[PDB]
Amino acid sequence: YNVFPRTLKWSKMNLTYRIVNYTPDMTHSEVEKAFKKAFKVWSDVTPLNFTRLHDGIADIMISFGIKEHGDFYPFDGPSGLLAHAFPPGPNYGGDAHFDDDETWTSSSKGYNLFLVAAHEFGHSLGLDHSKDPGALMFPIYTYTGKSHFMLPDDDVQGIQSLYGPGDE
Ligand SMILES: CCOCCC1(Oc2ccc(Oc3ccc(F)cc3)cc2)C(=O)NC(=O)NC1=O
Ligand SMILES: [Ca+2]
Ligand SMILES: [Zn+2]
Ligand SMILES: [Zn+2]
Repeated sequence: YNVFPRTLKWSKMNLTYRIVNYTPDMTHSEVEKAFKKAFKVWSDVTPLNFTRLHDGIADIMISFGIKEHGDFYPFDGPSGLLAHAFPPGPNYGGDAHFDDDETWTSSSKGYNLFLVAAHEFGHSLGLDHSKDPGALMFPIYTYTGKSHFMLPDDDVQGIQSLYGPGDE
């Protein structure tokens, strides 16, 4: 029919994700904790829930790659592009890739996977870039460290504009 359909958000509250493969730089459990905790950033302030699948099709498919890696948005080696994620949808919708030419950590050396993933998952949920330099959806990496991390209020207001508040 006449104009193109669109999808700025997910129709459902309960999302699945799958970790298709793993960076060399962190243990499986490290990576697992990072992604679990990146998702809890968003689920904490919305009705959204996130579950892990070990195999098959999930809403959010997460993998690690270098250079041309299967979607024609190539990566660029260390620095520059760090990761990307597709907005909500069927097929590639919500899918997150991380540049394995980067050095990813659970600390302050290299790129802290959790921070960069909590940013990619906003994209995965339909958030674009913020112009608030303090905001997590601000396209500049700033390091924070797990126990000091609070979702700033611009990413709160952003995501709750799409999905409303969570419990509380
Ligand atoms: C539309 C794509 O623009 C390309 C730039 C890009 O790089 C980053 C990706 C995630 C980042 O994560 C953050 C963002 C804000 C923080 F405070 C801490 C970490 C920071 C940079 C990226 O590589 N991939 C992204 O999805 N967004 C980014 O901003
Ligand atoms: Ca890169
Ligand atoms: Zn990709
Ligand atoms: Zn971004």
